[PDB]
Amino acid sequence: MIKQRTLKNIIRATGVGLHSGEKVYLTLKPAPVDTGIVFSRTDLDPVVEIPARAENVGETTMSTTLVKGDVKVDTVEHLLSAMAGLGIDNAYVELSASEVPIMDGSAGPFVFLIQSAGLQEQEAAKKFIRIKREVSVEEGDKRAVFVPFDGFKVSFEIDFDHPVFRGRTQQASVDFSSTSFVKEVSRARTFGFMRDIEYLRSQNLALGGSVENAIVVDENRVLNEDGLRYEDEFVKHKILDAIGDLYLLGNSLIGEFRGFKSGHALNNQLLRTLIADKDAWEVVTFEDARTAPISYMRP
Ligand SMILES: CS(=O)(=O)CC[C@@H](N)C(=O)Nc1cccc(OC(F)(F)F)c1
Ligand SMILES: [Cl-]
Ligand SMILES: [Mg+2]
Ligand SMILES: [Zn+2]
Repeated sequence: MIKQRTLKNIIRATGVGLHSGEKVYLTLKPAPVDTGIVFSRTDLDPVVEIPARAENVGETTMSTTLVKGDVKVDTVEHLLSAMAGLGIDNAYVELSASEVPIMDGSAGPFVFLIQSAGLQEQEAAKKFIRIKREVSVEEGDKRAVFVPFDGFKVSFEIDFDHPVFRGRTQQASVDFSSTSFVKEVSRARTFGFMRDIEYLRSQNLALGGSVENAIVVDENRVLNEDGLRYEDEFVKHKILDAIGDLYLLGNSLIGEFRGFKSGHALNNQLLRTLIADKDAWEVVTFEDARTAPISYMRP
């Protein structure tokens, strides 16, 4: 049977909150079968646990935030992308503050942390959600859709005026496995637009934001092409974000996601629309590994 996975070891890291600019202490811990990913705010008394589930997503701009009452965890998308990428079913994520550390602005540092802690197979069937019927949402001319597909395919197109994009759209698609996630998408940084970052900095926001965690762009271009890791890196980052957002399903997905100018808000609308549409998906488990669609990093 394809087994559920947790971490083999407790593993700690330190980084800066993207908005706070202050140190955050991150602890990844093993968790029992059927826990899913649980964020835990250990700076609070009592401790506040928020399951990484679609229903717990708060309404925020340009990042995925989890909310329980007045308590929040900001910027969960990159860590959840790494958890999805290496097939981590079950873990506690402890934080000293309301933000996941931004690290280098990709999932790379998180992949290194999870890899290094090691993958522990657990004595329970891994549950997958198989898309059974097409589900789409539209907002203006933005679109996000799931369709049935035997695998995990994530496709994305973006279209912007800014001269950095050279008058054209950026398109990319990943046929997802642990290997293709790590290689094609995991280190992709987003564009930090100088005009936007300066505006946020005047409000004592994005204090942790810099060339260390974004590709900085001026009125016309990437200032340092040196800092680029991929072609069409911006859309490859959109795929990274999506994989992290789609993991708020609480299980590995079997089907195809196509995003047209989508983002965290519309991804979350699609997710919640799919969950509410009970005949459009089913939970499956696999007794013979060799007939499962998705390749994951061997433990
Ligand atoms: C733009 S998006 O829709 O792709 C969403 C991107 C979002 N997931 C993200 O990674 N933002 C991000 C990362 C590092 C720095 C930063 O702030 C800075 F540096 F830009 F201010 C912002
Ligand atoms: Cl479409
Ligand atoms: Mg239906
Ligand atoms: Zn991102």
